[PDB]
Amino acid sequence: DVLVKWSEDLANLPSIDTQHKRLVDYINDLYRAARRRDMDKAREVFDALKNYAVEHFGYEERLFADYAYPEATRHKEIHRRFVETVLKWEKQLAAGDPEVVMTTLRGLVDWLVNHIMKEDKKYEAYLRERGVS
Ligand SMILES: [Ca+2]
Ligand SMILES: [Cl-]
Repeated sequence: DVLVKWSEDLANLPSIDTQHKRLVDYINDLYRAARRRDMDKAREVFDALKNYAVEHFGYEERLFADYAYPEATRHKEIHRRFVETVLKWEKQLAAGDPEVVMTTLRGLVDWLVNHIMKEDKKYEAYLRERGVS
């Protein structure tokens, strides 16, 4: 059913919430496909999750650029490394079974929750103060 439930703990800027909430929906879509043992759906969902994550990162990075956020550089490198990691995980799915999918999801969750609560939260005050929403 649901692997990760959204919490007010993850809240940030309103437009950022809609995106993180979407990433969470993808994690839940992927988990469900694993529960069903449907590896084709899993690979499909994973691909879209990855792609969306990349666009989400780009949106955040555009905000960093537009509002001259002092930590744009480091945050960008953080996003950059996760993408490589995701691309790596992606390969494990070709021959993987529902089991490997569960390991991946736990990895995805592990990274996503930590990143949102620890990394993305750093930019909230800074951007709200400059009228971003
Ligand atoms: Ca590389
Ligand atoms: Cl994120």
